[PDB]
Amino acid sequence: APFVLAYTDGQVEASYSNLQAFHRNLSAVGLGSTYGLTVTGKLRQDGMNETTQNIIRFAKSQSLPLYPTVSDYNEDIGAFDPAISHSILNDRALSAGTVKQLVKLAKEGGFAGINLDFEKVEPRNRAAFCAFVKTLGNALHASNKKLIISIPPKLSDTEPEYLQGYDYKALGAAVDYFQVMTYDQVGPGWSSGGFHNEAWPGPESGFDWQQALLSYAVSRVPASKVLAGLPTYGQDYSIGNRVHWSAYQEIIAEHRAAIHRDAASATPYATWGPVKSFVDGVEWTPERAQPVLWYDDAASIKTKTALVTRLGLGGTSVWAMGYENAGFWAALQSGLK
Ligand SMILES: [Cl-]
Ligand code: NI
Ligand code: NI
Ligand code: NI
Repeated sequence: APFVLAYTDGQVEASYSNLQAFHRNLSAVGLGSTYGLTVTGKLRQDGMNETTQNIIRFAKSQSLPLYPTVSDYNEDIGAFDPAISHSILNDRALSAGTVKQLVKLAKEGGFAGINLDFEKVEPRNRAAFCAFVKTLGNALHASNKKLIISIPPKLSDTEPEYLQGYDYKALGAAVDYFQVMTYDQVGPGWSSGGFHNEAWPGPESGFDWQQALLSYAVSRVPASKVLAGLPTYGQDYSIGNRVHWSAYQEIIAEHRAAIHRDAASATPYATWGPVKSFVDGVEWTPERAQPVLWYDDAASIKTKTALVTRLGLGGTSVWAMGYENAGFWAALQSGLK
């Protein structure tokens, strides 16, 4: 049976109300936008609020496994920060203290384990990250807890260079699940991995891109540990901002948009005027705004989720519960069947 992991965005109230409705779809909940580690090696839960407290209580009531998702997101600046991993990984005391805090959290909180979400590990810290994750996985396992790691997806053992701080083989060996963050392929200002002719606007999570990234993942990590990733958000290029799955058809209806679809990415988009394209590294600006929403629908979610079966993956993962509706989960299940 596929392992289906939903990350709740604790900063949106709908994460809790959605869980109440959609919990049966899930194998586990990753508690998102809540927990982080600091440059000083402190575990924080400064994102904690009543929404997430309610999610925790509800999941426990349903015997649904919970994983705090502990990130290198710096709340002072609202961004993922390489300074956090650079500090913790290279200091013996900070590394050890981080591990103990994480085990304490999992034990005292009655959680199934920890989802490590360090997104800004640099290539200079590759060996140090392997050492840390090995220690963390061992410590959690010794306390009868599990470890999931979230991974910014790379193309190969060598590409891109900036992601070579992540040793897929070693990290895969240390964890229970290897969650591949197959989203944010293209957005206002960027286009990743050499796909989509390095143009934006484009897909949040293209099929061709996912297939390449997941094919690489299973070549280094046992496929049964690998989780695909799906976004429940898209990009409105007229305003340069993310929009939620629940709002896609509202945006389309407001603009009387014309629905279209891209073959290579198997991703729908809706336009309400002529669209010009830019390239990776050319920033979105109001002057460069385009009348197009790149989104997903039942057909695209079904097609993308078929990769779980095709590649023999252990399951899939969703960022985030709180942005979606019943139709998203119906489409996901239709692709797992
Ligand atoms: Cl290694
Ligand atoms: Ni609009
Ligand atoms: Ni066309
Ligand atoms: Ni919303």
